Amino acid sequence: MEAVQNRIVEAAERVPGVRGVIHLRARYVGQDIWADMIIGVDPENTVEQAHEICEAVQAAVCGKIRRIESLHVSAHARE
Amino acid sequence: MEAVQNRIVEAAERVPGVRGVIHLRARYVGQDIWADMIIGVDPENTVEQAHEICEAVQAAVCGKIRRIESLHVSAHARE
Ligand code: NI
Ligand code: NI
Repeated sequence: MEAVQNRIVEAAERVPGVRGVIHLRARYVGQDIWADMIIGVDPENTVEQAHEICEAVQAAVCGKIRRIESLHVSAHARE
Repeated sequence: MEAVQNRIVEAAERVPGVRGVIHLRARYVGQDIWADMIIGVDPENTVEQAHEICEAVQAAVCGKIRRIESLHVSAHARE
């Protein structure tokens, strides 16, 4: 699991507009991972931009870690 | 293991100068992976350049897949 969490954080951090991973909770449901995360974003990004960054994180993380079958990504102002 | 082999191939293919993965054999030794691979390279690269590409593949693949504890990379002319 720690190897999986490290991969999730690394994948998320490589997406344009991510200012770190604030929170990540991952759980196994069988052999699948279900995860919930919060990313940091520029406080001056629009809410629509933050939504786009979250969607990009979801695509990036699910594309790179095939065992993830549910991923929720939300955003919070940081830096 | 197939998930691991897919990650090895994908990581190798993203290194400048790799013209596909020609061969990959991976084995578990305990929880560790030992692997041997052959990459394709430009036939007009020098032997020194091919050596540099192999070393770059080794770094890239070992950096991305933490369970690998031995990786040998060789090169063959392709395309
Ligand atoms: Ni949308
Ligand atoms: Ni050298």
